[PDB]
Amino acid sequence: HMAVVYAARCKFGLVQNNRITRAVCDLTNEHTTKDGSWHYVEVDNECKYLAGDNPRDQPGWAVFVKYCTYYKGVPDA
Amino acid sequence: GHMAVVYAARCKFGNPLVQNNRITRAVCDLTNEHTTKDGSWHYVEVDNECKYLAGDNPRDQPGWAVFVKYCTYYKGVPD
Ligand SMILES: [Zn+2]
Ligand SMILES: [Zn+2]
Repeated sequence: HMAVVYAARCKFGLVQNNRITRAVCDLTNEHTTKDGSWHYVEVDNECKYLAGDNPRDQPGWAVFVKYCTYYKGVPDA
Repeated sequence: GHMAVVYAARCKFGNPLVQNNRITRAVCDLTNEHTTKDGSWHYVEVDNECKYLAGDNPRDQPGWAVFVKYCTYYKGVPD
């Protein structure tokens, strides 16, 4: 059922801010069930999450959006 | 009964971020269509509110996730 990798980005300026994106990724990981999603990977600077054909159907998407917009970022799925 | 609080679900745009009434109404309608009917997700013209009926943890519920899906697909900021 969740066989697609997506990168959630928290953008400013609009380009990803790696520090805010990592923080949001970590906060999302801690505030969602542990399913493999919401692990920030340094090599390609991606907050990776796992989903189906629509990334925004993942339950963590709204959590990511809450933290990203709290810090005045624009979330991109 | 068990969902006794009214929340306004907003999809915001601009600087400063303010509700866009048309996108909010569209998202409210799409959310209504894609959730089970429980009284939520009716857009009220007199106060320009997409009214969401919930309890104490409105943002943990499945309907809010659907609102968030549509709002962010159109590049809004939900609440
Ligand atoms: Zn800040
Ligand atoms: Zn658009």
